[PDB]
Amino acid sequence: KYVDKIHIGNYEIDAWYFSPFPEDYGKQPKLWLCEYCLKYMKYEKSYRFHLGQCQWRQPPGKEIYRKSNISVYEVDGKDHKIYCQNLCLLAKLFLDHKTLYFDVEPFVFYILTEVDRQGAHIVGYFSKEKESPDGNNVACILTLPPYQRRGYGKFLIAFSYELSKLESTVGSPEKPLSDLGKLSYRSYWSWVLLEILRDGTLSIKDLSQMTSITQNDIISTLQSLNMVKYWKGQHVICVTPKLVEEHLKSAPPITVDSVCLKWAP
Ligand SMILES: [Cl-]
Ligand SMILES: [Cl-]
Ligand SMILES: [Zn+2]
Repeated sequence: KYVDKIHIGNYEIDAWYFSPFPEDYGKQPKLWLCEYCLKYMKYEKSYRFHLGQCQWRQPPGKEIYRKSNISVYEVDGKDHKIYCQNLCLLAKLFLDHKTLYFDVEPFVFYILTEVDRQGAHIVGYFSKEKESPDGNNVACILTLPPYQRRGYGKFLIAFSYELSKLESTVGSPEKPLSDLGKLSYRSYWSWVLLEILRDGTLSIKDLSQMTSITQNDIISTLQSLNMVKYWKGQHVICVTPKLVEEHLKSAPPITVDSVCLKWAP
């Protein structure tokens, strides 16, 4: 029997996929997680004990972003092998895919939290290879189910590209994306490109430099917006400023503010 339900903070969440917690953890009805340290437990009683004992009120690592009550924590999988191992076991419940939980050292994880008087509550995250051969700025990304479709996912994407901009480099997420992933990326890419086309003869490589979005990713977005033509084996941006505004006017809640970022490579 696999883990099929978890309790974390005040949420219970049914599982979507196999996650390889140790066998005897699968045995139990629920898995219980501390929402701050992400320790997993077998019973409500050991859960309750831990709750009144645990001193953590936030993720470990560095708070590299604070706007209002939104915070992002940078955790090095080398500094905190266990927390990150726990994070990955948690994420694998909802990511079909994921392939890596135990080897976490090569990764750095970014934890989105929304803060109240009690502490900083994890909402989603994205991991990132410290050194990427394939140029992926986002190894795995996810918003916890009860928080999905509210702009947190798109906030994370925005954020992963802000880091790329500060590294003066372009990146794409590692594939395959989930269907929610595809949608969110295509939506983010669209918004960013349309917003910029509103404000005169930019090349695709120019757009690529400004946004840190790869050329393939810009091209494929522009195709779906119907704003690129094919000429002699070359993708050519064909934009009518009345179809930019036209697309914008058509049908995120939370956005990355470069000022409130506290980072450097
Ligand atoms: Cl659920
Ligand atoms: Cl305990
Ligand atoms: Zn804890």
